Order: sequence, then C-alpha cells, then structure tokens
Amino acid sequence: DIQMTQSPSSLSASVGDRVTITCQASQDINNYLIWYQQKPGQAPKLLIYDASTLETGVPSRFSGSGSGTEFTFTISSLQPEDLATYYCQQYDNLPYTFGQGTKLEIKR
Amino acid sequence: DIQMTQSPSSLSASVGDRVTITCQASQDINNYLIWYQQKPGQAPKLLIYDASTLETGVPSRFSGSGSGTEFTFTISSLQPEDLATYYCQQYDNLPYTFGQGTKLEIKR
Repeated sequence: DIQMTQSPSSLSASVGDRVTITCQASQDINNYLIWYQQKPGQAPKLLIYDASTLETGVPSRFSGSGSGTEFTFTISSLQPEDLATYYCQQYDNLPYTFGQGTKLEIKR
Repeated sequence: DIQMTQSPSSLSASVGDRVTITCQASQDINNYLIWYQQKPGQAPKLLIYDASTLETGVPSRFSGSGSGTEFTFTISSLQPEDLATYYCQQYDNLPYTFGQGTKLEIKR
C-alpha cells in the first residue's frame, strides 16, 4: 500500500506567513493526490486535488505542486480561517491513506 | 460533483447495539466508495473500501454493502473504541466529497 508521509510534523505560521508542507508517497501515483484541511469538529475539506489544481471555492492563498511521490503544499498567506491539520491522500491505488504527519499552528 | 449524503444525522448506540448507516451518492460511482472512522485524536482511518471490501484488521462486526448511489454501513456490534465520526467518500468523479452526515454516540 502507498504510504503518505507528510513533513514537517508541525509547523507554525502566523497570519500573513508562508507555509510549505511536503507530502511524499511510497509509490508514484502519477499525479493523483488530494489535499484536505481538517478542522476539529467538521469533516476534512478538499482543498487541492490532482496535486496542483485548486477546487472551486479554494482561496488563491493555497497552492499545490507535485507529481507521483513528491507533493508540495504551500500557503502563500496564512489567514486565521486557514488554521487546521493538513493532509494528503492518494486515489491511484487502494488502500487510500491520509497523511498523518502535519499539524499547522499560528505563531504569535 | 458527487455529493455524499450520510444518514442519519446522528444516532447513539451502546456497546453491542447495532448501527445502520446509509450513504447516498448524488451520482453513481459504480462501487467506488470508502468508509472511514474518525476517532478523536487521529486522522480518518479507512475501515471499509470499494463499498463492501473490508480492510485488513477490520472485524466482521463492521460491514458495508451497496452500489452506485445507495451504500449501507452496519455495525453488528458497537465497540467502545469504535466510537467515532463515520463518513463515506467516493473516488469516481471529482470533486470527492465526504458524507459527514452521521455522528455516532454511545448510549450510556
């Protein structure tokens, strides 16, 4: 099965700060990677898919770029509403796993 | 977009009590449905995939059956650690949505 390794374990960014998260798949999934934002209390929201493309409604602050194994998630500008746990999931091969490794916090 | 509707909105069951959940897809997904359980503290864990196929390490107490639009998830015997938020997600057509329409509670 494909492992979703997300790094770093946790990084904190203040409102206005730039965030870069990296998710690595165990096996290359071509480009089929999805990014979600997990807020405690609600289900995770699909934020980015196809390792690059933003879903309709997703702010331009988020950007994803990657392919196969390396996936880079970047928040160009942290906003208070963007505070959550982040993860990546691959839909190329079953079973599907969500990245368990990245927590986003706000500095200050 | 395929909207995943899980029902009922919330139900409580006691350890040993049966739980019947149903997830309905907006549009057919053949059988490409996955069930996850989100236990407080951890990321969503895949419990059942391809609608009816049990993940390795999943007791037969949990069962899922259905196709396309109607998917049924039944817990034959509620367990203490298996108290969680249940949801369903489809990977047939983007965007992929989680059907977060069900919250599980334990009676007593």
